[PDB]
Amino acid sequence: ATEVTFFDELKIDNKVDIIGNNVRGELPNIWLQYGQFKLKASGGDGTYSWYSENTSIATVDASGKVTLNGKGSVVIKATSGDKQTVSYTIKAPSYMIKVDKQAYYADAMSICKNLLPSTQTVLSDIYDSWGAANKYSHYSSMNSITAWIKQTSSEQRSGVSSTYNLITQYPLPGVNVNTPNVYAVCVE
Repeated sequence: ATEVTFFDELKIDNKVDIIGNNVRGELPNIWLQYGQFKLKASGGDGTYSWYSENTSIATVDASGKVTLNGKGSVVIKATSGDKQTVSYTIKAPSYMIKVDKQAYYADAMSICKNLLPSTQTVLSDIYDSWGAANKYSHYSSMNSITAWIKQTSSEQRSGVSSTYNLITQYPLPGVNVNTPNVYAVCVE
């Protein structure tokens, strides 16, 4: 006959831990596909288990680390050992960035069905919200991710287009359309 413990009500912290930049704040409105973050649970008996109501949109492991997989809204549930369950909802993003294979500008256009990032900000804003792409499991191997930017009217005339690197923040204008080592990043 030992003594009993008492717990507070289970609560999922609204403050999210973004793996890429060590930021503790709400989930970014704009998404990097396969970006990751740690949901912080509290209360209960300290032991939790996580569940996704839709893997197509997002997945979650045993540590609370959530991986974004698709554009949309999904509910994540945390269950403490003492039989408490709490919901945390993921609001769909304004847009999400996808990284396909490397290609020339023209090909990248068709690949992304003409949904290449409209400006450098579309891409740089994602770095500000998530940080270096390779800090995430899905991109760990890569050291550089150069992405096409939608070429301006003048750029289309000269056969070039500027680029932005999702890891190095490196901007680069006047890149010939038929340049290798450039990823087709679809903005959806």
